[PDB]
Amino acid sequence: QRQTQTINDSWKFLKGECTAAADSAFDDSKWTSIHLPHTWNTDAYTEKDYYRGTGWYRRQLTLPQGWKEKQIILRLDAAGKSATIYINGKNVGEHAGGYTACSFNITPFLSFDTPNTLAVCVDNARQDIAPISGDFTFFGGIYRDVWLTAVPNQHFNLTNHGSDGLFISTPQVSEEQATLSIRGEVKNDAPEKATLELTHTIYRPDGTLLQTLKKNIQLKAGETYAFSNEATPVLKPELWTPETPRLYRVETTLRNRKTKTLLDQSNHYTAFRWFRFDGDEGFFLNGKPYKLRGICRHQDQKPIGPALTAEMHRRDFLLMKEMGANFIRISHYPQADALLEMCDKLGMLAWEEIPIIDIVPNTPGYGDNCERNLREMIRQHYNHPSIITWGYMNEILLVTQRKYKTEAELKPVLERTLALANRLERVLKEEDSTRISTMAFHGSNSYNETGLSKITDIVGWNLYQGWYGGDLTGFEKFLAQQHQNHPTHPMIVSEYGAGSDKRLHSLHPRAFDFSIEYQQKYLEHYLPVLEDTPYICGGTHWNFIDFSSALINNKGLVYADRTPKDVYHYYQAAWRKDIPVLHIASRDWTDRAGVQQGNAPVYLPVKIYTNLSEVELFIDGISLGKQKTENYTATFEVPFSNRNPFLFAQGNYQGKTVQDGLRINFTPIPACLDANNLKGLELAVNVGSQCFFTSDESQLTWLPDQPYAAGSWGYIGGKEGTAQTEIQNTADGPLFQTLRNEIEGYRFDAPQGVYEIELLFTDIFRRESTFGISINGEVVEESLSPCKESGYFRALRKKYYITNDKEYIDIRFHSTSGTCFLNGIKLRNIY
Amino acid sequence: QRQTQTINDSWKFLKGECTAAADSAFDDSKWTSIHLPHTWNTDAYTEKDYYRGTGWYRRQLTLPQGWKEKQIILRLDAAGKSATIYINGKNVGEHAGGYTACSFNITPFLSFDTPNTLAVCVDNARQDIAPISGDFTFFGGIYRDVWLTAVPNQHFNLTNHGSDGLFISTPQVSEEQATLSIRGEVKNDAPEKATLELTHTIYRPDGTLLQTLKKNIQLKAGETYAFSNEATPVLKPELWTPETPRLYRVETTLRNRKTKTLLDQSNHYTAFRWFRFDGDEGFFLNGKPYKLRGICRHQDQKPIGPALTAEMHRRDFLLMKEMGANFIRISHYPQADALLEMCDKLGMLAWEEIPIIDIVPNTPGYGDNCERNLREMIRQHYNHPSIITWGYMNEILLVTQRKYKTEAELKPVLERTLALANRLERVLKEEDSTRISTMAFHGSNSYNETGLSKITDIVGWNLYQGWYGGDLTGFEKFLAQQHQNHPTHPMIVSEYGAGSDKRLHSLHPRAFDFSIEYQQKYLEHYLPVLEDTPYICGGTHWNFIDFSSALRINNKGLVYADRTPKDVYHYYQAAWRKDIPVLHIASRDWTDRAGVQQGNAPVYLPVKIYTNLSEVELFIDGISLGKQKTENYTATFEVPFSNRNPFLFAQGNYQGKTVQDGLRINFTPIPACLDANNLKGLELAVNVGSQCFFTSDESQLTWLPDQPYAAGSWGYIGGKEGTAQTEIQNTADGPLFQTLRNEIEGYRFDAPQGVYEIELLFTDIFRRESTFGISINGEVVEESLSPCKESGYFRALRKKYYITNDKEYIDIRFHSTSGTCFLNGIKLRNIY
Ligand code: NA
Ligand code: NA
Repeated sequence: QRQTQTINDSWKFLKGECTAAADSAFDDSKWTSIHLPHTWNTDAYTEKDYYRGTGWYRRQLTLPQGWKEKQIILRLDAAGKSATIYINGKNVGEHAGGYTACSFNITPFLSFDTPNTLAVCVDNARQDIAPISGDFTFFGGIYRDVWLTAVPNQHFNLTNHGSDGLFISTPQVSEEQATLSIRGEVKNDAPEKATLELTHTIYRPDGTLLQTLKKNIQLKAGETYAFSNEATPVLKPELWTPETPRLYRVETTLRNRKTKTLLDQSNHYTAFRWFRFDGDEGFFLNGKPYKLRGICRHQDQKPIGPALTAEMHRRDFLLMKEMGANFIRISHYPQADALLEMCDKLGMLAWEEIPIIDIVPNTPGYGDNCERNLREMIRQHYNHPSIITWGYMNEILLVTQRKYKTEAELKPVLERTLALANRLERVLKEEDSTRISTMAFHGSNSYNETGLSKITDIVGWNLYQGWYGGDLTGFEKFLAQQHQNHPTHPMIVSEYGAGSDKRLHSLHPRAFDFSIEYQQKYLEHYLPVLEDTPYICGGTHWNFIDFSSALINNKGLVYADRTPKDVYHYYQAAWRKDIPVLHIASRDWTDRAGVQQGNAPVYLPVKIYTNLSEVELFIDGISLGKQKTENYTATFEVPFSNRNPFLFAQGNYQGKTVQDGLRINFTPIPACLDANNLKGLELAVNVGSQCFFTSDESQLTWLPDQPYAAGSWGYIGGKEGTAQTEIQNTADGPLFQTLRNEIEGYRFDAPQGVYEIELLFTDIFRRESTFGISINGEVVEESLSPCKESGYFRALRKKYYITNDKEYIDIRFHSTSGTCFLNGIKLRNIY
Repeated sequence: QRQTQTINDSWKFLKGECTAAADSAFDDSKWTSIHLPHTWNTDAYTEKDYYRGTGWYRRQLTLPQGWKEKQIILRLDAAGKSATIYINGKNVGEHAGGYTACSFNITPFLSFDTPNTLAVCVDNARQDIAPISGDFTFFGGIYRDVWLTAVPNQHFNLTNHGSDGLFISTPQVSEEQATLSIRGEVKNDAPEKATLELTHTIYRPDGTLLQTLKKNIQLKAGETYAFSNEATPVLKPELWTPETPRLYRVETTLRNRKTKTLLDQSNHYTAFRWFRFDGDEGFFLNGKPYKLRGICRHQDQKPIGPALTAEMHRRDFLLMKEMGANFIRISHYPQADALLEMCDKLGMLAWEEIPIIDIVPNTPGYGDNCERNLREMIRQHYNHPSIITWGYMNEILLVTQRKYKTEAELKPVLERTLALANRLERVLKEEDSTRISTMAFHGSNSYNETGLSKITDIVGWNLYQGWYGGDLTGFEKFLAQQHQNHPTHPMIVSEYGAGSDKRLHSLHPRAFDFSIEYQQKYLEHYLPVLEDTPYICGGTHWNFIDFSSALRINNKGLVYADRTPKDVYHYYQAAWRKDIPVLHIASRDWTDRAGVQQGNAPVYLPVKIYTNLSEVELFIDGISLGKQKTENYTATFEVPFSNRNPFLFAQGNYQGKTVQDGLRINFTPIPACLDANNLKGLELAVNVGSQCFFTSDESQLTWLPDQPYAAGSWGYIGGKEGTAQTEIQNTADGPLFQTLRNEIEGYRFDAPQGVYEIELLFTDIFRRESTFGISINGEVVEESLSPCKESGYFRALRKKYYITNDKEYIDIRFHSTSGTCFLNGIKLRNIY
C-alpha cells in the first residue's frame, strides 16, 4: 500500500554555483545545515546584497528496506524560481515556477545498497519564468515541504504535472439531482501484466456511505490506463456554500483481483454547487444571489529567523473567516493546496491565478513556461470545490503604458500581449471547462480599447480612486461608467485599499499621509459601494496582511505580526450578522498625545466599530453618552486628561449585553510654555505635516505642526511639502518625509534658561537649496546646504545648545540659494 | 560667546583597516554613508562574522568665519572601545574606554581658509580595555554624539578628562544649614595676559536668586587657573530625595574685567543631601530610614535599522521612575550623563561603576587603563547629586575560580586582583571623598576569604538562590548568614532575578522552565525579603529590560525589548507606589490561552492580579467570579474559560474612588476525548516532556503540556521528563525542542477511522548514538530514524507522515535499536 512522509530535515545548502555538487562523492561538510522550508533573502539591503543567483541543496537518502519492490515518487511542493533534481549525480528533471509542485519517479536512479545523494540546483534569477516584475521577481528557495511517496507497482499516476492524477467533476447540478464524474490514470510499473479492481466509494457529509462504484481493468506492463467512470445521479444533494460547506468524500481504492489485496488509495472531497455571473444582476450561488466579500492573498509570512519565514497559513485563514469574508483571490501562493483545503472544509469561494503581471516582453520561452504553469495550477488544484475561477494576467498593461507611447511603439507589444492572452485563454478551458475565466485590469480603459476584456468570462478592476490620485467618489463613477459602456462584462473589484502606519495619526486625514484614520475613511467609503451596488459582483481587498520587500506594501487589514488593524473589525461588523461585534477602534492608537490649554482637557476622537444599533462609551467610569451607529461606526470626542485612562464601551444585541475594554497612554503638552510645564518635557513637532508621528528611535510622539500664536509656539511662513522616497539613515522615515518649505522661522514663547534644540532636515528636491539659521538674532549656521553634505533624501539631525536670555526662542531662516525648509524640530529644557 | 553643536551628520565609514584614510586628500567616494550614532554589529552569530578589529570614520569640517578667533574643542561622548583621531592627517590624540567621554583642543590643527578632514580610527578588539569578558567585550562604534564646541580664548577647562572642568560639592549638610564649594579651572589659550571677572550665581529650587559671588582673576598666557570659591552657608536648605528632588542651579560666568563682555558660561545643578550605610539598620537619607528600591541598567536599545539602535534612554527612565524605583545601578552605559540628568531632576539615587568584571588578566596596560577610566567616570559625573556611590569591580573572581582550581595557579591571579582593587580604591577616594565606594560580588564566600570585601565601604551580593540552583529560601538564609559573620559590611543585594519567556506558561512552575509564572513566584519571594529585612540596605534588580547579545540567559528583566512592561512590572509598581492606585490584570503576558476540555465543561485556568487595593473583584464576560482579599500585592482567580474571545474585567476601591481594568484575550479549547466532530479543523499539539504551554512564533499554535495516556483520551506512554539548556539550531521555536520525554515508549490518540497528518519533533541532546523505528498502528513509518547521525546534536528535525487509520486509535510505538527513544513534540490533525 501507500506511504507518504517528509524529508525536510538534514539538508546542506551552499549559496553559489558549484563544480558538480550533484556528485555523491562530494565534501559538503562546510556547507550550511538547514531545515526546509528555506527562504533565500530574509535579509534586505535592497538590490545591493540581495542574492540573485544559483544555490545548491543536498541531502542523503538512506532508503527503507520495506520499499524494494515499490516505485518511489519525489515531490517538491514548491521551489522558486526553478530547480533541477540530481539523484546520485544523475539528472532526473527540472522545473520552472515557484508556486506549483513538481514530482519525479526516481525509482530507476536509486539503489538500496549504499545511501543515495539527493541534490537540488535552485535558481532565482530567471527572467523567462513568471513573475518578471513586482516583489517576487527573485523569490528564491525550497520554501515548501518535500515529499517521498512510495506505492505498489500498480498506482495512480503521480507524475501528471505534479498532481494526484485524479480529477472529480460534476457535469450537472440542480437543487434536485446532480451527476458526478470520477476520472484519472492508473500506471503499471511492474515488468509484467496485472489484473486489477478499481473502487470508488462516495460518502455523504455525515460520514455514511452513499454509493459504491466498482470497475476492473487489465494493463500490459508499462501501460498507463485512462479511466472515466460516471456515477448514479445524487438525489436531493447537500449543496455547498461558504456558509454551509458540505463535502462528499470520494475514496478511490485500487485492488489486485486474483488476491483481493489493497494496492493504492487516494481520497478527495467534492461538493455540489452551481454559479453564474450576470452583468446586470451580479453573482449567483445555487440559484440564490450572493455578494462576493473577498480579500486578496499571496505569500506573506514574516521572517522569524535565519532563512525562515513563518508557517502561519492555517491560523491566518481562521482570521479571514472570522472577519466574515466569503471569497479569496490567490496568487504567488506556494502550496496553495493548504489554503484551498480550508476554503473547502470551512467555507470560502476562491480564485487562483498564475502570476503574469505588468508587461509581456520578448523573453524567449516566457510564453511556453507560462502555459505550463497554467496547466500545472489547474491540474494540481482541480478537485477543490471552493475554486470557481482561474486567472492568469494581472495589470498586464501597467508597465507597457509607462514604457511605450506612440502607437508605433505599442503595436509590437500589444500584438505580443493579446497573443499570449488568447493562447492562455484556450489552454484554460482546454484544461477545465467547469470554471470561469477572469483577468484583472488596472484602472485604465485601454484594457477595453486593446481587446483584453473580450477574452475572459469576467473582468477584475483594480481601483485605487482616493489613493493613487483622484477622489473617493470616482470609485462609483469609474464602475458606473464601466457598466454603462460594457454591460455584458460582469465586473469584480479585484483590488482596492490604502496604506497605513500604526505610527501615524491625523485629525484631518488626507490621502498619502499614511495615517490609520485615512485608511479607515477610504475603506469606510468603498465597502458600501461594493455591497449596495447590484452590478458589482463583489470585491477582493488588497492583500490581507502587511508585508515588506527590499525592492508601497502596507495597504492590508492585519499588521505583519498578525494583529488585526482596527479597521479589521469594520469589515467584521459589516459581514458577520451571526455574532455581536463591538470593537473600540483604538488598538492602533495606544500612545496618544495632544496640545492642552492650561488645564482644559484635550479632545481626541475615539472611534468604535460595531454592528449594534447604539453604544455607550465611558472613560474612567464617566459615561460619554449614547450614540446611534451609522455604517457600523461611531465616533466620540473623548476628553483625555488623566494619564492612564480606561476606555469602556457597551451596548445590546439579541437580548444580551456586549462589552469591550482597553487601557491607553495619554500625554498632554502645554500650549503656553511656563517654567513648571517645561520640566521633563521634550516638545517635538512634525514640521509641515498634520500627523502625530510616534517614533521608533525614541518613542516620543512628534506633534503636528501648528502656526505660531502669541504666548504659544509654532511655525512662521512656508507651505506643506511631501515626498515619497525611501529616506536613508533613519528609522523614522515618515518624520523626514514631510517638511515645511519656504519656511521663515520657528518660535517658542519660552522663559529664559538653557535649551537643547534639535532640527531635522532632508533635501527632497532632486539652483540647489542653501540657507542660514539664526536663533534670537545670533547665527548658529552661516550656510547650511543639506544636499551638498548629506545628499538628497538622506537625513540630518542637528542639535544645538542655546542659552536663551529673552522671553521667546525665535529661530529664523536665511534664504541664499533655493528655499529654506524644516522637516522637524524638538525643544528640551536643560537649565 | 560659547557655541556648542553636533557634527553627527555627513559621515563616511569603512569596516576594516585602511592606510592614508586619515589624509585629507583621500578618496572616500566608494565608502558607506552614515549618521552618528553608529553601533557596530547589529547582526547575530557568535565568533563567526561578528566583526573584531579596526574601522575608519571620515567627515569634512567647514569652519565658520565668525569662529576664526575662537578655540575649537572636539568632544566624543563615547566611542567603543578605542578611538584615535586625525585632523588633516595629523594625530591629535587617543582614547581608551567604551563608556566615558574624551575631548580635544583642535585649534592648532585646523585651517580656517580651506576645508578640514576629521578622521577617526576605531578598534574594538582591544584586550586591554575593560570589559574583557561578557556581552560587551567587543561593543564597538561611535555610538554616541560627537560635538564641536567653540569658546573665546579665555574659557572653562574643557579638556580635563573630557569633563566640564567644574566641580561642585557640599562639605557640610544638615537640616539647619549646609555649605557649598564651587571649584573649577579657567584656561587662557591666548598669547596675552588677561584680567577677568568670575561670577557664580546660585538659584533656589523655586528659581529665585539666592546669592551672587564675584571674584577677579588674572592669568598669564597659557595658564590654567584653579579656583575654589566657598559660598555663604545655605540656611534651612531644601533637602533632596528621589521623592523631593529640589535642585539649586549654579551658573558660573566668565567676563572680561574691562568690557564686562561674556566669555564662557557653565551651568550645573548641586543639591543638599547626606546619607550613611549601617551594618545593622541599613541605609539612611537625610537622617531617616530609607530602603533602596533599585534596578540595574546598562546599554539596552534594540536594533532598529542597519547599524542603528534606538535612543529611547529618556523614555526608558520614565518607565523605571513610574514603577516606583528610587535607586538605579549603572554600568556598561555609554554617556550615562543623560540618564543621571533624569536622576537629578525627576528623582532617583544612583550608583555607577566602570566595567571591570569576571577576571583580572595579566595584561600590560589594563590596570593603567582602568585607573584612567575610573578617573574619567568620576570627573565627568562629579556634579550629579543623585550619585551616592562609585564602584569598579563586579564578580572579579567568577571566571577566576572556573578557569583555575589549584591554589598554585590561583595565587598569581588573586595577587593581581587585590593589587588592582586596592589601586582603584585608592584612586576612587583620591578623586572623590564625597561618596561611598562599593563592590559587587557573586554568590560565593570566596570574596571574604580572599579579603576583597575588606576594601570598599559597602558590599553587594549578586544572589540567584532559587534560579541557579538552591531554592527561594536559600536567599534569606545566605544574607542571614552573611550579616552574622560580617556585620560591619553593609549589604545591598546588587543583582537578582529569573529568566522568562512570554511564549511559556505553567500551572506548576519550577526553576528553568522559563515560564512567566516562575519568574513571578521568584520575585514574589524576593521583594518582601528585600523590604522586611533591616540589615539589607536595598536591592538592585537584574537589568530593567530584556536584551539579546550575539555571544555564547538574557531575559530576566521586568520589561520586554519592545519596551512593553511584563506583567510582573506591576508587582513592583503595587509594592513601590503608594501615591497612585495600581490594579493590573496580569494577563498581557498570556493573551493566547488554551487547555484541555471535558465535553463542554469550562476549562479552568488561573488569572493573577497585581494591585495595592485591599480587595479586588474579577468578571469574565460579565460574570463576577467574586471578590478576593489581596496579600503580597497579589490575588489569583481560577477563571472558567468557555467562549473564544472572553473579556476580563477587575474593579476595587482605592482611596474612596473606583478603580478599574479590563482586557480582551483569546482562548482555544482542545478536546480531551476526540470524536469525528471535534476534530473538524483541530490542530492538537503537545509540548512533550514539558509541563508548560508553548505559544509558537512559527504557527501561533499553543502546544499543550504533556498528559499521560488514559483510555478514551490521548497522551504518552513511558519515559521520564528531560530538559536541556543549549539553544537549538534551525528553528524559531526553541523551548519546544529543549524539553522531551526521554526513553518514551509510545504516544496514543483515541480517534475515529480516517486519514490523519501526524507531525513528530526530535532533537538528540545526549552526547551508541540513539536510533529507533516508529510504527503507527503496526505500520512502520520510520525504520531507522537517528536525529544525531542524520542531522546533528541540538538540531531540529520535523518529520511529518500521512497515515490511514482503520482502528479506533492512533498507537504510535517507538522501537529502540541503539541509545534511547525520545520525542520533543507531537502534533496531529484530521485530513479526511
Ligand atoms: Na516632518
Ligand atoms: Na518538548
